[PDB]
Amino acid sequence: TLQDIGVSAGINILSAFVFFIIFAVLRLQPFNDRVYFSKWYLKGLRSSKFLNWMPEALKMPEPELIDHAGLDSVVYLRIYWLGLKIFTPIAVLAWAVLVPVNEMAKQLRNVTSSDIDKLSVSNIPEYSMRFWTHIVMAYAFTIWTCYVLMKEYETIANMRLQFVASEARRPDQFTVLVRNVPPDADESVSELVEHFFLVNHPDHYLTHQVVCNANKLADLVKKKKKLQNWLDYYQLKYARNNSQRIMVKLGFLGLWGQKVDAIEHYIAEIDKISKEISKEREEVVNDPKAIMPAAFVSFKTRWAAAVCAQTQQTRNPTQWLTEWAPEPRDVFWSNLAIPYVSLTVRRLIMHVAFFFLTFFFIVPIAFVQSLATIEGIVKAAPFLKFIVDDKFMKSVIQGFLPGIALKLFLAFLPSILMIMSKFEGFTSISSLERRAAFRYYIFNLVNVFLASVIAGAAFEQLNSFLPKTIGVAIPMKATFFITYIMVDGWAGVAGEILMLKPLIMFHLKNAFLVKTDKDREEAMDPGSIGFNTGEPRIQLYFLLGLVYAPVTPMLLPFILVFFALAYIVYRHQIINVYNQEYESAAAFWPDVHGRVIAALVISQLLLMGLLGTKHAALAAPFLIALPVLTIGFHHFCKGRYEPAFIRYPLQEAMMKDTLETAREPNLNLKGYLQNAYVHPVFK
Amino acid sequence: TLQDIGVSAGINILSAFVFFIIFAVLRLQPFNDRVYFSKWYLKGLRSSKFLNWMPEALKMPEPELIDHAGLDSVVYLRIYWLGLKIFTPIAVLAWAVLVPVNEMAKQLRNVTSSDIDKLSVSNIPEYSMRFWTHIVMAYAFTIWTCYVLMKEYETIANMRLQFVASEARRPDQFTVLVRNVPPDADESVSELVEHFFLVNHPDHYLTHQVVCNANKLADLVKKKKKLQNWLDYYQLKYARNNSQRIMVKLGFLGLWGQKVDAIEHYIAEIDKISKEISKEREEVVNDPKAIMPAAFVSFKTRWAAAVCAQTQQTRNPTQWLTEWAPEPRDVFWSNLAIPYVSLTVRRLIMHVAFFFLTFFFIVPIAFVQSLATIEGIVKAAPFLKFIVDDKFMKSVIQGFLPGIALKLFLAFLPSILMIMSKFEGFTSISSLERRAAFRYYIFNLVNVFLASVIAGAAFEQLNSFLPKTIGVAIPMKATFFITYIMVDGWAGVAGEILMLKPLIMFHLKNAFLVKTDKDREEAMDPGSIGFNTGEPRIQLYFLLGLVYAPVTPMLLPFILVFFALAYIVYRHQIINVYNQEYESAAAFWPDVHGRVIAALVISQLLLMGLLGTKHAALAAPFLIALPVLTIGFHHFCKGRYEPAFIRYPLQEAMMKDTLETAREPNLNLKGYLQNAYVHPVFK
Repeated sequence: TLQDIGVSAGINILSAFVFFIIFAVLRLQPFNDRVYFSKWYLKGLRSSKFLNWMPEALKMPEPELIDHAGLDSVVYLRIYWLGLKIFTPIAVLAWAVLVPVNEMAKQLRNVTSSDIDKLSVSNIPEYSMRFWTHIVMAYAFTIWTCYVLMKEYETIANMRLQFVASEARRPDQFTVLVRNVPPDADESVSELVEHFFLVNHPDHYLTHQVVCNANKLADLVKKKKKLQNWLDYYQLKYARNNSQRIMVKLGFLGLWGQKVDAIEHYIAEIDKISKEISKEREEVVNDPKAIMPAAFVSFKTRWAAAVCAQTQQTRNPTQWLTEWAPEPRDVFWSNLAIPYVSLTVRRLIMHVAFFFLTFFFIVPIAFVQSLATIEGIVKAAPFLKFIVDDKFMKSVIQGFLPGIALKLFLAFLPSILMIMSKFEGFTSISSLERRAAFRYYIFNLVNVFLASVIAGAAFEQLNSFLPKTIGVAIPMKATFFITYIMVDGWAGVAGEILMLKPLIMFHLKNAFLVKTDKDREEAMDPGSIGFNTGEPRIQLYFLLGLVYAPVTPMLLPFILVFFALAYIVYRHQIINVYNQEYESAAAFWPDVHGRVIAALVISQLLLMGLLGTKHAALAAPFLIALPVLTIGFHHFCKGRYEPAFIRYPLQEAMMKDTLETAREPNLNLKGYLQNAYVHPVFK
Repeated sequence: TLQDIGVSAGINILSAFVFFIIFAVLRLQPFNDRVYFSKWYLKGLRSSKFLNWMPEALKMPEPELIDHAGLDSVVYLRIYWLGLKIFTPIAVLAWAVLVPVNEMAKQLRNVTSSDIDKLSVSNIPEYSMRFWTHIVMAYAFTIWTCYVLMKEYETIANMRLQFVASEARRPDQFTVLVRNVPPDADESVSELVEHFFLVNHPDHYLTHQVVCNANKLADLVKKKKKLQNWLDYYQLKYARNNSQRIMVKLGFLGLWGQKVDAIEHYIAEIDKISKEISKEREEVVNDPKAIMPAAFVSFKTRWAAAVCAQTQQTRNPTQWLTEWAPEPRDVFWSNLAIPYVSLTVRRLIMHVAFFFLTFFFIVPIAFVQSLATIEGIVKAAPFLKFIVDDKFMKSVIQGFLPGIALKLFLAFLPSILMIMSKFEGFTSISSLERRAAFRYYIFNLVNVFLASVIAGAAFEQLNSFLPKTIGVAIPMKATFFITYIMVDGWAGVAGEILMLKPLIMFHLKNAFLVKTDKDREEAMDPGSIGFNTGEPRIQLYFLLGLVYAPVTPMLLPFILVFFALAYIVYRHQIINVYNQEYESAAAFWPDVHGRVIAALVISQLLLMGLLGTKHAALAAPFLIALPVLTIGFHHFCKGRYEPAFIRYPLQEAMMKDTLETAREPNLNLKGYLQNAYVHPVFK
């Protein structure tokens, strides 16, 4: 139904262009320049007609951006350049051979009920030349994709090695985290670690740092910060207009409280919380059982740090488990209070919760796939019946409401998955987001692709009135995919550049919360690159574009548009907003390699599930080779490069430390490290 | 056909008992005591009515045997104790529930042609109670096997840790082998390694040793040794009887040579070969291009050695590849002349050769499975037709000729697989034999189990005249398995204890080759434990016993007999012969864990392939769980214990080195190590 595609594309191009215009209007205004130019303030480079920025973004080269935002963001954006590198030959050759097989003569808005139309290129049985060409194309597609990811993986590896070589000092290039300290009745954990490492690591141990469990104190200090926010807001309200409210601590859910002045209320409760903070501080600093069986341990050289990170320590591999340590900003200090014993319990519980969610969630996807000619209830006929209601507005609905509905029902999902990986326990934001991304990708591949296509094949003609079924169900699913890629591709990228919610929160806090200056830096909140959201969306688009690559080229151009548009929009954003919260130098890239490989193999399997419907069609002896070839090449690249992403060589550590000690022969490493990792709460 | 089993078992018990008798006769004779008591001569514990040894062997405890032969042999024998630990409950419960389902009422010599007999427990369709009991039994079988291998794997791990802790000094507890030295135009390989390690490993590098390529010199020195053997034999012939032969260097393939005296011949050719050895020695010691890009590198502590072994060195993981080093006796000095570039070429070529062999080899297995009522050609009727020829001798043939034929056609196969893994290139006898064992197990599982069962299902009634097929073909295959387990179980173990070929070679060399004393140690050749042969046979028996465990318990007792018999025979042998050629402290045990797991999962899959023939029989929701549970538990144990077998912890190295330096504060490590690893040819 090409007209549905047309009207949806038109309305979305319009909405995107409107969004770009409003962005120009709000950006050119300097009185809110802070939010649209968060960076250059955090970097300290500034203080205090519309498409003009599109050429502006594509000016700053790669190395300067790397120095600017960090290699993380650069590679995360390079993902899009990758995908375009895969797909542009995909688009050209798919549209160049698949369609001229003989829009000229393809599906052209057809349905399976055409049991009498009997159009030319319609079904399986023999189609020798057609099927062989399809196979040859699938083969060459996979060949090209393999070449591309091999080259890209090599480049990312070289980039990461060069970066960490030239990277300056960080207090986590020595420190290593050791898990599972076996308890002893007499010796405290700290001195256990001291003895172990003094005797086990000679000439290289420098100092350790016991991990505490102040999660209760962290909770109460967050409570204090919240209460101070409330005090400041209410005080600004009183200053602006002299009046005291009787809200019982909530206003909305506030009971029949008096709060005649409410200033004495807040000052007294703030004092109470502060003094209880004092008692909590003293008791946590005076409690051995608060000590946890882990402690950050700092070395004297990168060499020793790497060596102790990459090798086991004690006979029992569940005992004294050692691993690289993140930045003091990076480590999630609320998950070092979970003993390693209950980790697997938590992990399996979260697997259970994830399965229940990915199963409860087919109900919304089916409710979305109800996008068919079925309309509202009969009792509201005057409500849902108008002059025509079935001419063009129906194309608008079929091309618009599905996309917006699905994108609305994938709204809280990253929040839920972040909660899942958080209470799972990982202690490092980098790994938290990588895990949540993996989970969200699994969620997408299960629910919002396979569940949708199966449900669609189910609704019309009722599973064909009780392989050959999907062999006529795939195309209209390509249609729904075009609709959704529109809505949560181009319009979504527009919303990304607009930055609405941070803007409005910024203005609200300036109006009500901010009382003076120097809180602007506190007030301004550049967010983050949001890897957990950006990564799975693009991986889904890889999945969908490859699986439809030889079946229907009509999908590809929309993919290519989205890739270029997001590339440019995110380059601008990274340059000007979205500071890197942590710094994991190209950590996740093997995840990309794997997930793209997985989408590739799924593509080949589904192409099998279509083509092989004719038994003994002489197709299986080729189509089964491709999944194996993909997996074999994936192991080739895994073992050929992934080292640089998974584990740090030693000659590099030696070279880096030689150069550092040449430049700075008078660095007090011990003083620099001892106060690191103490705790955010502990000053 | 129970009578075939009976006659085969009877003749094999007789032949085994005869073999034990001849063994007693030859052992009690002291004039050949050397060969049947090879050890206690190599260990230097001795110089210069029949079942009496069976209690004698089961006296010496485990630790003393470990100190005697080595932990390798102890665990290799403990394999059998393992298997009995699995199977005894398997036998008891299989025979206790499977048969009393209701020999009393089971297959009892039936064929699929009984389309009118229509016996009770015969086919699939519903058999609710029977099939559910079969399922429950498969479940409990797998549970028990999992418990057993978990406990056994734990014990082997504890044993290996304790052993290497108490193990005394060996010149390969420091040395590490480094592969792929990147060539440089000016610097030689040795000094490249010197610079790299002095700068990269400080305070711990001790010395290296360049790997040479004297494989040509090794070949010519083996030629010299062979020629000296020929000289000694011919000289003893002349001394015994004064006569000179005219054999032209081969005798059999000897041409019309003169050899009027042939003593001047051999002395002159020996001199020529010796002087050419001299020139070869000088040119190899004076040739840079003979140097290979690898060199044995020795450290000062176990700590440093382990650290440099378990961590990558240079950016390129194909460059300077480092790995643990074996003993000077252990390393296969003929495969250090193969550059790492051509290794993968060789590996793939050997995969090709292995596939062609495992495919050409179905022809002999089918020729064996021709064991049916088909007899010799018609033209030889007086030759193959006798008074009866079809009463009892046919049972003898059907229970005897298959076993002997198959065991004869698996004769050269370990030799071929050793050649395969040798010219593949591995440099370490330990890994050579482990790889050859893996290959031989693959060969068995492909050809001599699956090919045999499929061919058998194919011959009778011609694939049932063009699942349900094997569902009546499995039993007679259990019959053929009983026959073969007989022949190459019990009789094979008898032959193992008899030690015929080393005996006869020993007597021949004493008679003809030996000229004096002090060559007895040279003359005596205890062979080796022959892991490459013993391991796959027992793994095959695991495969077969587990796959038939709930289908036909009648197989199990023969397995149990073989296990106990080989346990005792090999305990005796290990005690008294079969010195350990190398010493890999429980290296291969994870291979055992994996291969038994593989047999277990294959068992569960075949039980599926039988039981599920009734579609929707409510069996699949359980039978698919078992393979996954097995694989999951296998990863549980892998990650929970395999460390101790795959990679050496560090606290252990530190403790060992502390204790050594406490005991021997005056050990010249450098002098002790520098001359190690030089080459066997180089003194």
